[PDB]
Amino acid sequence: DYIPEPMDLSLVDLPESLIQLSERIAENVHEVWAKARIDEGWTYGEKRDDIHKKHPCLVPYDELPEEEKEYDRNTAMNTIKMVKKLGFRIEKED
Amino acid sequence: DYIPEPMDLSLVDLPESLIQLSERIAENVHEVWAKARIDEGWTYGEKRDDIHKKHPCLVPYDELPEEEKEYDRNTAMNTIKMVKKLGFRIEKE
Ligand SMILES: [Mg+2]
Repeated sequence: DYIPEPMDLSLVDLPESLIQLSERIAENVHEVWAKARIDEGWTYGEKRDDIHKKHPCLVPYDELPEEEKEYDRNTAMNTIKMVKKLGFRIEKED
Repeated sequence: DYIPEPMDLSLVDLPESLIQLSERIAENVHEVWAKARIDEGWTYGEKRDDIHKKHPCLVPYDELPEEEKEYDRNTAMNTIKMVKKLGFRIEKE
């Protein structure tokens, strides 16, 4: 009975100067995720494993497989697009 | 050898009107995640299971346990704070 129905942000316009920073943003978010997991005793492991608290994405961001990095940049951008869709201006300062 | 060191955003100031919308944002972000998973064959299961592609968070956002929603909202706000920290202004139109 559950069907995800995310909002259509395909036409939201973000500043190019911000999209260029996608990678910074995804990186910080990954760092926060990994500090949280690591604080709860998680460590790096080749195979994901709930019992030994093993996760393969517990590596520096640069070392993530490219599709995981795509995922993270895209997530970052969805979130920000959602903020622009809810009626906020986003502009680079001077 | 790997130590995560996220940036300190504790002192970044967001409009209150935006923080009030945390739940809308986190929800939509949950929908995007759940649609991607479900498209790759994942379904709801009370225990997480990579073989049968089972995940207990594949439920409507409202049904998520409160600590999971907490996590989702905080993540949403981290991301937006990081934009403000990188030199962008964010203001209600
Ligand atoms: Mg598992």
